[PDB]
Amino acid sequence: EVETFAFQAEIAQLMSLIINTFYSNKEIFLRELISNSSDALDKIRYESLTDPSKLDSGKELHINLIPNKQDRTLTIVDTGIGMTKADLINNLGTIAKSGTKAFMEALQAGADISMIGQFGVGFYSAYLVAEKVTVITKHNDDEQYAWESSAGGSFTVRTDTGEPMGRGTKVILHLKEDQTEYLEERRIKEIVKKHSQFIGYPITLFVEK
Ligand SMILES: COc1nccc2cc[nH]c12
Repeated sequence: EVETFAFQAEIAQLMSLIINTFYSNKEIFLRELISNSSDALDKIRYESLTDPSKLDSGKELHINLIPNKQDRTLTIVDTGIGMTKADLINNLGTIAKSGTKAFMEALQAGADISMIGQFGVGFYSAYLVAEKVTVITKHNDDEQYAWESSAGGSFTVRTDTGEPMGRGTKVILHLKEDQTEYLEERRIKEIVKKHSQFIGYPITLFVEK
């Protein structure tokens, strides 16, 4: 049972700009997603300071990067607070309408796409490198859900019957054919070292057979 939703017009416009603007510095997508994971981990850590049972769904707070060259996917897994179904539908827990407004004014005034995270809509930089993004998420207060979009104005949400997660979010980037450098170990290592050196959670880059 799959529900299909239209993006708000402003978010569709943000996505189209990310997909269609010529902009070579695409590697910042990974910095933005790791930053989102770190923010999510901070939230469950803060809740656990007064309620340790918030971590009954998993005590480890970490970020895993999982490339898969056979599936042509890069997956960013974190064990942060996760998202409810309502959060997924409401632009993955962002204030993306007002963030898009500010971002596009900043671009017109001289900013570049790499500054997207300053406007709270860094998730959508995934579409720099991905033709399709799948987000699997589990929040303590809701069931496990899968969000998916290939842009084009719509996204789907469904209950996820697959691999249970415990708690957190998994962002699965189905990479564009010409963006497979981001499955290479040395390239991912370089980006993490350049842009994510002060992320306060272990980031484990998985290797492939
Ligand atoms: C569809 O179900 C599943 N697919 C893959 C992995 C796992 C682990 C538990 N369930 C799984």
